[PDB]
Amino acid sequence: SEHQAIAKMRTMIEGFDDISHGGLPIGRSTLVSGTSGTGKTLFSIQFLYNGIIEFDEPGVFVTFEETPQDIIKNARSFGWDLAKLVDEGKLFILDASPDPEDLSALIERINYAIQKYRARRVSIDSDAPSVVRRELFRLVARLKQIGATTVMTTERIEEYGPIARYGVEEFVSDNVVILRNVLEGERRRRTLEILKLRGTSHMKGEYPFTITDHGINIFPLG
Amino acid sequence: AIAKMRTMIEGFDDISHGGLPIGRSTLVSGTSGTGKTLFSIQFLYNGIIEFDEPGVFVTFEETPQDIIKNARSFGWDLAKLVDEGKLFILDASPDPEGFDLSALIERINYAIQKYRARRVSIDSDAPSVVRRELFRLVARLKQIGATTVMTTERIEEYGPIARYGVEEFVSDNVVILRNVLEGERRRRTLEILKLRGTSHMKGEYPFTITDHGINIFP
Amino acid sequence: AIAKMRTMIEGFDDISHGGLPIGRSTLVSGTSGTGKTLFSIQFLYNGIIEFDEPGVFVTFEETPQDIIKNARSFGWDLAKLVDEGKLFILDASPDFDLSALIERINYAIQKYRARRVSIDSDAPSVVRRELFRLVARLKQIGATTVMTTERIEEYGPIARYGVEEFVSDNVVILRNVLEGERRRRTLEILKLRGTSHMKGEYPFTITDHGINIFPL
Amino acid sequence: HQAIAKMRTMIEGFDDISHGGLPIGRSTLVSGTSGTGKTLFSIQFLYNGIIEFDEPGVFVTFEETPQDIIKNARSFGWDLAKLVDEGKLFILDASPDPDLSALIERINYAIQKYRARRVSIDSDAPSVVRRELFRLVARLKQIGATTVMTTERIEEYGPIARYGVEEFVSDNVVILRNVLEGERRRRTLEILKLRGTSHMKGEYPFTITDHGINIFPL
Amino acid sequence: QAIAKMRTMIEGFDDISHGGLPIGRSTLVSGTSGTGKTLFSIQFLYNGIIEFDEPGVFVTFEETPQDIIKNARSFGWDLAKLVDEGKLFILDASPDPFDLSALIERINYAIQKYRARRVSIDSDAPSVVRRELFRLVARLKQIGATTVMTTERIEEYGPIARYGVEEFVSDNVVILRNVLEGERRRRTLEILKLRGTSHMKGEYPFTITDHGINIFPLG
Amino acid sequence: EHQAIAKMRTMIEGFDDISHGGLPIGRSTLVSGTSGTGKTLFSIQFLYNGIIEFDEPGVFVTFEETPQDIIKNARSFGWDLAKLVDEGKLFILDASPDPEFDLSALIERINYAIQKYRARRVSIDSDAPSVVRRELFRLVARLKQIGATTVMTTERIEEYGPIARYGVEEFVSDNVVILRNVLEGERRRRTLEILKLRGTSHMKGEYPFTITDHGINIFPL
Ligand SMILES: Nc1ncnc2c1ncn2[C@@H]1O[C@H](COP(=O)(O)OP(=O)(O)OP(O)(O)=S)[C@@H](O)[C@H]1O
Ligand SMILES: Nc1ncnc2c1ncn2[C@@H]1O[C@H](COP(=O)(O)OP(=O)(O)OP(O)(O)=S)[C@@H](O)[C@H]1O
Ligand SMILES: Nc1ncnc2c1ncn2[C@@H]1O[C@H](COP(=O)(O)OP(=O)(O)OP(O)(O)=S)[C@@H](O)[C@H]1O
Ligand SMILES: Nc1ncnc2c1ncn2[C@@H]1O[C@H](COP(=O)(O)OP(=O)(O)OP(O)(O)=S)[C@@H](O)[C@H]1O
Ligand SMILES: Nc1ncnc2c1ncn2[C@@H]1O[C@H](COP(=O)(O)OP(=O)(O)OP(O)(O)=S)[C@@H](O)[C@H]1O
Ligand SMILES: Nc1ncnc2c1ncn2[C@@H]1O[C@H](COP(=O)(O)OP(=O)(O)OP(O)(O)=S)[C@@H](O)[C@H]1O
Ligand SMILES: [Cl-]
Ligand SMILES: [Cl-]
Ligand SMILES: [Cl-]
Ligand SMILES: [Cl-]
Ligand SMILES: [Cl-]
Ligand SMILES: [Cl-]
Ligand SMILES: [Mg+2]
Ligand SMILES: [Mg+2]
Ligand SMILES: [Mg+2]
Ligand SMILES: [Mg+2]
Ligand SMILES: [Mg+2]
Ligand SMILES: [Mg+2]
Repeated sequence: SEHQAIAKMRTMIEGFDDISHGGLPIGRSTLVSGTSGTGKTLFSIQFLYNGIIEFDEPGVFVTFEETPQDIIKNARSFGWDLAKLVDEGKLFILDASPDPEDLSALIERINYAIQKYRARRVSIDSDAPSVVRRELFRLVARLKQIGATTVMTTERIEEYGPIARYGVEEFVSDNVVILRNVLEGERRRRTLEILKLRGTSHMKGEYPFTITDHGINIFPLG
Repeated sequence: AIAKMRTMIEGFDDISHGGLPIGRSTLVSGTSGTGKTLFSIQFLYNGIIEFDEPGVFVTFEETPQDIIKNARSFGWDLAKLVDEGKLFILDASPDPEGFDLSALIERINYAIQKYRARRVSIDSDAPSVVRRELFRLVARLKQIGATTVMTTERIEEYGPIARYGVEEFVSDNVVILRNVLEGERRRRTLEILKLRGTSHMKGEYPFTITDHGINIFP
Repeated sequence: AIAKMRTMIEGFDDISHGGLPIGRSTLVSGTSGTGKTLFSIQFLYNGIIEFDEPGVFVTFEETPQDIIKNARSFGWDLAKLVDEGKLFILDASPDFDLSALIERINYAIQKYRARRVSIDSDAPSVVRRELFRLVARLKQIGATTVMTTERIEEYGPIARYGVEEFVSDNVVILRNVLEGERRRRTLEILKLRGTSHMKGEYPFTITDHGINIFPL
Repeated sequence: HQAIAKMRTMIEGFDDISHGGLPIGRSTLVSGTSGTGKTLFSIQFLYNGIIEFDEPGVFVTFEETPQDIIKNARSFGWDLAKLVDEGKLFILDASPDPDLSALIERINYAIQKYRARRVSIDSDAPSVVRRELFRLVARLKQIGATTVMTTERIEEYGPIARYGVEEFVSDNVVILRNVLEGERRRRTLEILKLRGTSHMKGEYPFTITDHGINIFPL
Repeated sequence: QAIAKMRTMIEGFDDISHGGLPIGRSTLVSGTSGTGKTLFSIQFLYNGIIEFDEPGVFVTFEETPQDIIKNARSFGWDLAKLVDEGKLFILDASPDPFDLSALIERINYAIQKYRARRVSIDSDAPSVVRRELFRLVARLKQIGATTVMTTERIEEYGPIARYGVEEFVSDNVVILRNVLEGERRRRTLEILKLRGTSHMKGEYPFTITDHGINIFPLG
Repeated sequence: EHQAIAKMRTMIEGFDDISHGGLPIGRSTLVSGTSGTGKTLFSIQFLYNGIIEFDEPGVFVTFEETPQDIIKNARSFGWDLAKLVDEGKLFILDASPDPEFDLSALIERINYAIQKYRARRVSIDSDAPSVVRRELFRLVARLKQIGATTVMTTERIEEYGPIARYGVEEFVSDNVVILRNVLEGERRRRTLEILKLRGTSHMKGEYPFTITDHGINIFPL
């Protein structure tokens, strides 16, 4: 797949690089939306982990809720030692999680981390729609200027309803991935869809995946 | 990887691949009469009986006397467990005559140390406020090291996980109890929707409530 | 294991495995004309006639006179029970208001030595708060209470404000379901805290003798 | 066993469905979507009282003018103008020019003036609508009027009326439907509720023809 | 002395309505986008002029007269000629790229000026909308106009019009639908209600042709 | 004039058949769709074909995507827009947000570009409904005065719900096209529908299409 306009970097997540016809568009952001426990955080961690392990590309993980400590503990579920990557300066977890007890400043923290750690991959996890739209638009634009390739996760509450919470997120993003966890006849089945990738082709519709001891495994069928 | 403690609730430790994640909170959501209080009581009762692990039950609606009375239908002598100092029922109900999260936490905390409890149950208007408040309760409980069941309400069997559409997102673990109409009959089911950082069986599993509490069939 | 009082409403004590738990409140919710008031009235009437248990009926909209006139069609003479001091109808109907209501209810309960209470018919937090306090106080008093509420759909929320079923000990749902062009009445005990009951919907009719439920 | 007395509408089929007609001294809510026959039912009620039983009636209108009411009733061969001339029908015009306490006095005055037994009324907090409609029902009750009051609704199988409260404050509720299925319309009438008395249940098909409403109980 | 009807001469419609539109009254014609509302209102005036020499007033609130005229040439109708002959007046109430009373006075003036028998009107609180519409309807009735007034709706099988009140202050209601099923569109017309008179019930299929609306028998 | 409205060919395969000749001249066509339905692609292909096939210059007005991304992404369809910009055949007007709105002023700037580049085709890409309606009405009217033939895209959130976002856009527009991206049985199917063209005829309902290395391809029948 060399005849496409947009250079892509490989997630090395089994099956995803096939669905995306080469990986995530470089220097752009990809929205990854899903209901609770669909694998958003896992996808964003796996993106960073693979970048470090496979290509020695440093990553920055920005967390807004889960603590770094819990992110690290949970990744051990997959045999990933993120503490060691942090110790080696290859992974930086930026803690923006609220005190257990603005955006401008946040963006500067991110930029600082990206420069300090030489980061090539970024993951960001995770009331007026128009305000959300402009703020997200601003975040996306700043990351692009910096040159980062970014996964940003968002929540949604229905498997076949709005893409994210505010009805605007999918429109200001260059790339949109939807993780679903569909309940039918009392069974759950996980799927991944690439809804859009601006300027390039991709496989369409839903593709099954599982979450196992090895992380996400996606199965393309086309 | 995260360790789990056995609930000894029949069938549940299979569905959860070992029980509830230790040192974390598990959200248990369901419409009215789905078995939420029962699940949270059975969690502490089995902790005491099977493992000599004391428990703290935090009630916001039902009086301790009613919690005790309602458990007799299952042959659980909760009055005896309270008399022995193995179960503490913390009453946080608003007295019909005459909210601060930080006070509750300290009371829970001292109860935990006083009774040397390993297991806690908590039973049970801006979504953004709810989200932040729940996030703080979960964090503070985690800081104490308590393994906690916390129940919440929902109003549809196949709609939102909880009431404000945010509860499942700040919870580490989520269990849904349903009570579904099948023709004119009801069918109860239990689902483990998610457990962060660990594995579990997927989808719904039928259960019944009997004289011995919750009985699940994987 | 918990003591129940018999409603003597045909079929209902079978569905509730012996009647309504004594000293607790039971929510009875339904759309319009589902039989809520009838259930409430029958609960008190049977208590008086069969068990000499006095009752207090609390009405918020229907006048005492219409309550009495409507019951008359079931052959139930409520005016006579009121005359004998076995029934008190408390008129709360229009031209903490709650605390004033509670005190009035308490007084009637003490005065008439009532064992049974029926209460016939905005922000969720406020509703939940007020209702919880009403229920808690009746419990302290030791009343066994039927509390009716409205709902607007047969298979939607239990009651109007989405909280009523969560603060009640017991929940009964009266439905009047349209199937094709025919109506079918059903009763369901959704929940009885601390005890067993039959599950799901059971058909009933309303006749000259009141509610008649068939649980088999 | 003392029955609720009823007065016959002589609307064909309806006195079978209602087991004798409308409850005397009370108000019956007649609700439906646009063009379901609400006004027709309310007029046929008054017209039949006058012609069959020599019971005069008051028609209270809030939007259609008297002249249009009269004009439209000509469709069915009824001469309302003549009945107004004879003092047997009074159309009370409460329609706006291109409050409730005042209206009630107006209606009471008209009832007393014309020996009227039958009244038809044709036709934003839900809480205030509820309390206001309640008062209207109550004062009509004291006068001893037997009243048809129409309301609008916007869905064939949605709320009984517009504000989700009107059915709960009415003693009696009739629903007129105009159901669209597979490009064809079907008129049905349902008596949902009559407090204190019996009635047939569910929907009964009807047509509107040159003779007004014809209901088919079989 | 039941209410009489004026023929629309719209193929199929006068059968459905058992004679046409009730004279001296207003008929609501509601529909989703591109359902044929303007076409119906224009064809009503056009046929009145061509068949009965009854002059018409068309009141436009968005579309310019120029575009109304231009679009009607799709059907082989020369509205510019009819305006020039004084048979039709297109009253421009469209805004430059609200007082209902003033509008009503302009419509009355036009009806008197052109001796019009036929009028088409194309096209925040419901209580306000209800009151204003009722006023407009009442005033057109006192004038003696037979009126078609179009309204928008956003669902094919949802409310009649946008505010949930328009169908209740209208004497007459026609619904145009453009139903999408299995990737194909089907146009239908329904007479929902005609106060004080009879009409056929349910949906009737129609097409928009080079010569305007054609309505066919059920099915 | 005395003729029914004339149309300009889009040369988008299959579309000029569906529209019986192309887009109505001197008017605006709304093109609405959920995310990634091909709205920007449709609006670019309209300008691109105008330039290449008829030497009709074009103005593209972008409200969020930067000109440089518009140009970069169009390379996916084999089009060199930078070359067209260099030759003065295409002008991309950047109305996108400074990362850290007066439609009347914007309209005048669109007019400058239209007059400067002698453009015949315009594409515009892409919360009180009364306010939306009035502003959209004024934009449509001013474009019609200028005489431009315009594609304007809008967003929608459901495949079979509202045409656009505010329930008014499809009513003030002369022409409406809906792009859908329907998910059934885990597969997506793209369709195009011409819902309405005031004053002229068109085929009805949905027609399937794909996006290829040569742009939009609407299947026959
Ligand atoms: N070793 C494992 N084997 C199988 N499944 C696992 C394993 N570890 C974790 N999981 C699953 O992965 C899910 C967690 O995925 P996450 O990426 O944390 O979800 P999420 O979409 O970020 O959800 P939130 O943030 O809690 S709403 C758990 O709910 C389990 O189903
Ligand atoms: N060479 C290609 N072959 C096949 N599909 C392609 C190709 N290039 C792009 N696409 C598709 O075109 C889509 C982008 O189309 P656009 O016109 O940008 O959609 P859009 O409706 O404008 O979406 P927005 O503005 O991001 S909401 C991508 O999501 C791909 O699916
Ligand atoms: N001995 C028993 N046998 C069978 N079912 C029982 C028995 N005891 C209780 N139950 C059932 O258990 C239900 C009570 O379960 P709970 O755990 O109190 O429900 P809950 O979900 O907490 O409901 P709330 O708090 O009132 S909304 C009752 O409604 C009965 O159906
Ligand atoms: N003698 C009777 N025989 C048969 N059915 C009767 C008789 N009396 C009343 N009914 C029925 O009982 C219904 C009234 O039941 P209620 O208990 O008053 O209803 P409800 O749920 O309280 O309704 P509200 O308060 O008006 S919303 C009537 O609508 C009839 O269908
Ligand atoms: N002679 C007739 N033959 C058959 N149907 C008729 C005849 N006269 C009137 N109708 C029908 O009766 C309907 C009018 O009934 P109404 O009682 O005015 O309805 P409505 O429910 O009061 O509607 P509103 O007030 O306009 S919302 C018309 O729409 C016709 O369908
Ligand atoms: N010659 C023609 N042959 C066939 N159909 C035509 C012809 N001319 C126009 N049409 C159709 O008529 C429709 C326009 O009808 P209108 O009366 O303008 O609809 P409308 O309901 O008023 O839409 P608005 O006002 O834009 S929401 C177009 O969308 C075409 O489908
Ligand atoms: Cl899985
Ligand atoms: Cl059970
Ligand atoms: Cl019955
Ligand atoms: Cl009919
Ligand atoms: Cl057609
Ligand atoms: Cl495609
Ligand atoms: Mg996560
Ligand atoms: Mg409980
Ligand atoms: Mg009642
Ligand atoms: Mg009427
Ligand atoms: Mg139009
Ligand atoms: Mg775009």
